[PDB]
Amino acid sequence: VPLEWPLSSQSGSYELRIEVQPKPHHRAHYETEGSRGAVKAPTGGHPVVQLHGYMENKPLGLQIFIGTADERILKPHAFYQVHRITGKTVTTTSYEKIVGNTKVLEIPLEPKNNMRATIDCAGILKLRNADIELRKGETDIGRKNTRVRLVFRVHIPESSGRIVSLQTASNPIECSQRSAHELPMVERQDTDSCLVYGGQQMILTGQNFTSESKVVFTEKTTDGQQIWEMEATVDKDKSQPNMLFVEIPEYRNKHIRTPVKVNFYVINGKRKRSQPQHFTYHPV
DNA sequence: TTGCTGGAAAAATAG
DNA sequence: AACTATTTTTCCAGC
Repeated sequence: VPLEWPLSSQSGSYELRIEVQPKPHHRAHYETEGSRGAVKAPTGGHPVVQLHGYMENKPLGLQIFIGTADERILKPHAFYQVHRITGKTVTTTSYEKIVGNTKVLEIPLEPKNNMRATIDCAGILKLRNADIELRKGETDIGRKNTRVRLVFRVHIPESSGRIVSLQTASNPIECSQRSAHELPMVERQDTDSCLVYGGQQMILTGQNFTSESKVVFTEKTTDGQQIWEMEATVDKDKSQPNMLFVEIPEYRNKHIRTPVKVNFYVINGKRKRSQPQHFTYHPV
């Protein structure tokens, strides 16, 4: 049986259920990196998959593979591979095999555990778009294609010769590291140019502007060179919520004969930095 | 050393 | 070719 085939959750007395859905969020790890864990449950544990209606007494194999996010087109995702985790914290044995270009990871579904299984041994590896897209015949695009689904399936051998094949897909999971949390970001400036002298006040409205927010003007080179840094004084004596009043600093060289492009950003901590804002100093 | 990550800087890209 | 604005990969540091 193919991985693309539209199997179903149930089939008469049989029914594959995802007792515990994974978290909506899970950062995948790259080859050039160390494992980033197994998919975790929103609670704190991990996902749980169970087969209902298996009165038989023989352990079955539960397959796991990462697939696309759209239900209508459950396909294994071309830019992600299930990753087999192992060792101490991993209460579930597991073997892996390749099927097509897909890594599939099998887990045991045991009658003694009521065909109930804990998926704490499956992590997610991220392939490089470039590498995948060079594969002849593939047309899926990687860029911005970071949602995926954990796809579970099992093959039920009926003593009557034929096998019932079931499958269940988890809720989508976001695999791209969400970078910000408590970051401050400018959305509206007030002034974007000024004379080398500065002294002019610039109003800045954005998000997450704390009582200890700072504004730093910087100048680079076309080769990304930090040739100028300079903190701007921010009227903290008073201010509206998410609105910072900045005093444009004087440009290092008041003798420039042509306008110079420069950047400024907002900082709340040694690592809490906004996106680089644009500014221009004009020769007097 | 294994994982295992959080946080990021460095490297790539789309327009 | 070079820019910016965004995304993706690689690195680094702390267990």
